[PDB]
Amino acid sequence: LPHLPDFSEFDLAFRPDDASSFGDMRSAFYAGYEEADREYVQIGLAGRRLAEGKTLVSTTFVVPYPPGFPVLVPGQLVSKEIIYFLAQLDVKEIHGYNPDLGLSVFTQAALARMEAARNAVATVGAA
Amino acid sequence: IKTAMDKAAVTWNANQTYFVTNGTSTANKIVVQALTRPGDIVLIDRNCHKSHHYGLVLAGAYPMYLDAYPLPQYAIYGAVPLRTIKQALLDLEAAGQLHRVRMLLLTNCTFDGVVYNPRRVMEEVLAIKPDICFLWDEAWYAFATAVPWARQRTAMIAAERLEQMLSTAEYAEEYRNWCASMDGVDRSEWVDHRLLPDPNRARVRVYATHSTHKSQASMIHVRDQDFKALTRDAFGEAFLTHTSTSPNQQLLASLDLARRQVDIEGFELVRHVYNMALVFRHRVRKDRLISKWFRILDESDLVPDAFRSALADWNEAWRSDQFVLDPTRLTLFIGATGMNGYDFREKILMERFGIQINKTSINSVLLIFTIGVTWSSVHYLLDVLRRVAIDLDRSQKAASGADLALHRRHVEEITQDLPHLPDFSEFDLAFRPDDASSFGDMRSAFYAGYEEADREYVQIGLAGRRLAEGKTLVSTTFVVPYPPGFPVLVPGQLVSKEIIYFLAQLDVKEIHGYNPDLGLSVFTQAALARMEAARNAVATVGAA
Repeated sequence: LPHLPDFSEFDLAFRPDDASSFGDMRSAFYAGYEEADREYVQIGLAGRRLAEGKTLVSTTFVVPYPPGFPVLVPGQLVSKEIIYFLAQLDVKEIHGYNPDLGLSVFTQAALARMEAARNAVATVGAA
Repeated sequence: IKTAMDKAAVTWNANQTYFVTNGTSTANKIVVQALTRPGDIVLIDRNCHKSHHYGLVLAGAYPMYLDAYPLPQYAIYGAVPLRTIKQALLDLEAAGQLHRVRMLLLTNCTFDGVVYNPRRVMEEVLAIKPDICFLWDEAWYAFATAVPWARQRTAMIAAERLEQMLSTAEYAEEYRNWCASMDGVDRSEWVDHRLLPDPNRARVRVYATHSTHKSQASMIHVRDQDFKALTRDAFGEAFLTHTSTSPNQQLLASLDLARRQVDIEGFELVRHVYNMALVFRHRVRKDRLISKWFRILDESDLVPDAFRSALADWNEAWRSDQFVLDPTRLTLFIGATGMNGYDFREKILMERFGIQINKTSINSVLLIFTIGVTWSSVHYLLDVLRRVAIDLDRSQKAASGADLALHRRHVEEITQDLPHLPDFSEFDLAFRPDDASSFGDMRSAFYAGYEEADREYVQIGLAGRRLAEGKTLVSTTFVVPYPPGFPVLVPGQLVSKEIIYFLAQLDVKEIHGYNPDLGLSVFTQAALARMEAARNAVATVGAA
């Protein structure tokens, strides 16, 4: 039995405090509305893309219905266990996800820009 | 099921119609969330349903409050004139904030009855912002789709016609001539000039909300060029946010009975009720006895000439004129009788048939001719008015000089001089992102009022004293007097002497966020100074 998908920390671009593990789900929710900041990556290549070293940050609430609880939330660092669980599970009721187009993920340029802005804001606020 | 939903879309001439089975406010908030993002400014008529204000607060939108032209004689708000919308859209352009605006969010038929012209307002706004969006609150106008002479004033039909027009090479030539005609005219003068959309850039986007039982299931009609591109996923997420599930078969399964009900028999009853309304207006207008005291206000009263311009004349005015008046929302005026509208409702009429009475102004009562109005209702209303007329005539004939003087002062006290209506005052500087424009942060002011240390309660007399003493009175919550059920004070809105005067003379049945016996929620001086200092520091930090 593959291990269950334990929650993976919020991506560093969406965490007000880098030390702590609480994210900013509102900004991740709205930042995903954009069309130039969102990308679709097929499940079959998510593991390969992770291997290369990219940071796959989801943009939508992935909520497999029968369990009833969100596997992924906006700004969640998609982890390999979550990839495997989503690939295995094939229940037709999955809100916020589809297996034909891909898994919504912030584009690397968008994540870089957002994290740069977050770092600047944190540096300025502390000063 | 999907095919049935398509049939419903055909019935309402929309592209996709979504049913919200949790009231109309839920659908309003759904659309507001789907369209607006944080920051994105949204124009809005201040009289709109308070559900829209709460939706804006939830979505963090920066609302620009458009005000309607007053009617001091009858103490009501008519509508926002297109010139005002253009003036606002251009006043933003000076400060550079015009890119931000995303929703005009006008109501389609105000509470009193005035009807907008969707096609013209969309045409004249898409010239300035060819990618704006429109949410038409059709709560009070859902029925008015069966009658052809009012069909063309609905959001969906106007949007479809606007869509077809832009794609016609004839309109291409017309636009080219129009633009060639106004070369060399300053953009700021576009307020005093008819405008046209750009055929290539403009993308019509229209969203409407219809109550299912009015022609608590609600509806959402969508006709958007970029639905599948820029709003599909966001619309689904908002639907999930404010409803158990995203659009599914179960929501659709309910529709088929409603679609049959409306497409087979519903429209006939709407036409019938419109005939009853027209007949009733004529009977009051023509009758020798009723017309002595009772006058039903029509276009010439509620619509000032400045906004004005047989069967052909009637249809042309309803197709091209700016403001018309819906027959089925009667505004009976009783200033001559000398009795308050509240007194009239309490003693004489109230409700005794399919007719309802929604609000009762100082010297009038708004009578709604709903779908349950039959000939008997017209007969009953005419007889009640006739009996009141004969009693008043007899009393006047038997009245002495003192009694006649008392009656004259009764009419004077509620017909000649009335308190000036309060307009939106301003947003407080600490709740205005950029001081150049006049939109404010309604979400920051919303939650900033939760803090008990910052908030305080002030009495009406103390409020007047403070204003005379130069102390800003900023509200902390939605104050919603409920004659029409729309807010008077919104979070952060600066309180003005007009607001206090209006609030100081209210006996309305229901008020939210108001405790007359305790005070009024207002930000403390220190809290406002702190917030303004923080905003100024935030603005200055960008220049560091």
